[PDB]
Amino acid sequence: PVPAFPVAEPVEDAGDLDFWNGFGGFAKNGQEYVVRLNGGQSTPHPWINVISNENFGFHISAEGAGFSWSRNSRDYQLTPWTNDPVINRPGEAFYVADVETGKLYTPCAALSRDPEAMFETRHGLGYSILTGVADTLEVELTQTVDREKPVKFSQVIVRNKGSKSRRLKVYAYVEWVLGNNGQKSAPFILSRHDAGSNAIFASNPYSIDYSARTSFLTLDSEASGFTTSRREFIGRFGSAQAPQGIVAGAALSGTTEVDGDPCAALMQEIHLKPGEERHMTFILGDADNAEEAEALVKDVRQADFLSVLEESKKFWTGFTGQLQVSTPDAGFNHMVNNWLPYQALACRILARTAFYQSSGAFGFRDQLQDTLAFPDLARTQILRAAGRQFPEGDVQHWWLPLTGAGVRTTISDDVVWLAYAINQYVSATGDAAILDESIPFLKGPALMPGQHDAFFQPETSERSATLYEHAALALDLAIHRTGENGLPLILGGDWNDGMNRVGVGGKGTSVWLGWFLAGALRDFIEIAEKRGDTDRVGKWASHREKLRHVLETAGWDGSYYRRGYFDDGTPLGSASSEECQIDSLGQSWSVLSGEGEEGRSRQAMDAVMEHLVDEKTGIIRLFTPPFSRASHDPGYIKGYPPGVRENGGQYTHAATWVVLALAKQGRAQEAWNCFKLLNPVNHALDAASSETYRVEPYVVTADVYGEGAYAGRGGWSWYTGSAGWLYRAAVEGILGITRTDGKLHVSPSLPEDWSGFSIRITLDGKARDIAVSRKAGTADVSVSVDG
Repeated sequence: PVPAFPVAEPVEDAGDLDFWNGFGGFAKNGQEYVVRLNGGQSTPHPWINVISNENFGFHISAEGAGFSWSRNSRDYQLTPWTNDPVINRPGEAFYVADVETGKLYTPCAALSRDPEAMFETRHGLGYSILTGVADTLEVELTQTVDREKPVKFSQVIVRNKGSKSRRLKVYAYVEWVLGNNGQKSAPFILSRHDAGSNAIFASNPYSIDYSARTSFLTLDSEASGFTTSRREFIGRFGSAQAPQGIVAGAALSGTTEVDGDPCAALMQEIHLKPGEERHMTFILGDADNAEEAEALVKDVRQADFLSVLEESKKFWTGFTGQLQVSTPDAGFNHMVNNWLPYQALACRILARTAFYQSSGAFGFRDQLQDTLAFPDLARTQILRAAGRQFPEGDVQHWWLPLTGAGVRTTISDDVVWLAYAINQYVSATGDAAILDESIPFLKGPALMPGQHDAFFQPETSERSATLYEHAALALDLAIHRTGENGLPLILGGDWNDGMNRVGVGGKGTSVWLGWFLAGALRDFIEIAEKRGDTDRVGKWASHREKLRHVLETAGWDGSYYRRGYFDDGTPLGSASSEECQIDSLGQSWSVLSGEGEEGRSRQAMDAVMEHLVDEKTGIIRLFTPPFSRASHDPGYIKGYPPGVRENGGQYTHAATWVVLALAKQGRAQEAWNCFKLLNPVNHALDAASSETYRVEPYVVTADVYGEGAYAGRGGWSWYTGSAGWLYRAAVEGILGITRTDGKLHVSPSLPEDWSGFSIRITLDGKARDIAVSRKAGTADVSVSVDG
């Protein structure tokens, strides 16, 4: 029978915690985050930290988790991923239970139900350390991965600070599911073991795309035994806490037959001494082909473990330490300097996977809008994206990282983001040699007018063109796709894909699209003029003038800017409609694009506070009226519950636009208020009050529910499009630091309470300590502003 569930005894609030919450807080310098919890208790949701490589990556929770993938997410995977906040049973487990007494100790909170045990977990930059103290026995687990090698490392250190010699048995548990979905590859998963090399080879020839990928688990020692069937490790009448493979017997038989559940384990008996510690090293790597697999294991086992650890530490310190600030705020320094670049890199470049989201397909709009925070990586990204443009003018919205195949969507905004990125690169770096390069074209079976998208197989063609022509073709197609009213047709959608089927063989359009095209064209005309194309710039200027006239005449609702029109001519974003009363996209981008009138921009900004009054929820909601009934069928957003995600909820990607617009106009106090409001740090969760928040405070979350009795909680964390935008906002709008022509400029608007800040930037190998006084000045020498 089940022996009930043991309740904890709570944990006291100790010192050395800046943001001392009920589970953990900052541990100074903003580099290490410590979580203190007792047995039987855990955070409301798995608090996740991601550590990833160029062709590898995994994320571990504060109480035990694991998700290893080699090539891409949703296509190759090592350990199961369970998006279950309430249970979240880990796919990997480590046991250090004593041989004699049989008492079970684990370094993870979720793997132990003992109320008297001490658990602590740290999630640093590039590594995570889990330590567990249970009855005079201390076990420490370190998580890290290698560079240039798709391999994962795990170090278990057991401290026997007792008075008697103890015999300890160590278990290493792992599950092998090599596919997008479970229970679809388990009957056809094969596992092998080698006597010469202490490793267990796991392969899944059933996978259509991966018929030769091999995975291994090895230890830097000799293995007494091993198991390959969860019917032996866990068996029947047990769970993760009580495997029953540790009580009824202490020997694992070598099995090679396939069962309904694949697993791998390595056995090693340890005879510890009081005051003596042993250092282990568990290897979690994978590589195609048996020869490459054995070469990888023989290199990894022999080379080292720690050297990888300090290599990763120095890598993640140097790349996140390029720009640092010394603002008086205890949350800005601890999060903007390190956590924001760490999250941005490890998510949007290395591993586009979180505990709540999994997306293995590249996005044309995503990566273009992602790298603007920091410069060679931006050039590489924009060159990679330029290769997915068809000669007709459409761009590839999604494509596989390796084969390059993907769907072609009828969306209209994506073809224009290339021009904005080109303009930003030309402004910042100033290298005009990027725009004249040889980029091949891809040929496809095209899209039927009656379907949204088709997958097909793109094939390269022997018709190359320059990047300037690559952007010009897309811009010209956008000009062709303009509607009767003169505004660009939404067609397949806009920046927010939730509002689908607004057009599709109709005259539905969006104002934000027109503003974005005008903003991009205002600089593309100058680029083409400097490259000498009068015919293009003439019509571009004419269309820009007509579009601005339409925006300033037919785009004004009387007190703010409309969103657009429907296929039947019903206005969108207007006050007349019962829903979609105010849309912040157009209001923000009217100021951001630089066109329009200052008075009209200020009037639109006045209506922004109509949805900013929700200070109790602390979110910048996009649409104030919830969408519950489909009066005119705006799209599939109606499926999203009201107050959730884009239906009256929180979208930090569109929320930072308001902060940027406020900062540009000079409303620094309101900009700082919104920045603190948008900051997950100190977002009503200080010690114990915001148990409903349930989400990580040290990283930005895309969606926070703002309506209903369940409002006040975030969602969709660690995978957000607003990390880079938040970093850019913190760099420029609130600090007055920007690099517009390759030379640093200082035009700050300091907060009333801050009253002073100092920054250090290392550009071109020159690290300069820039200190900003109340009005003007610099630490190295007194210099004028914007100099």
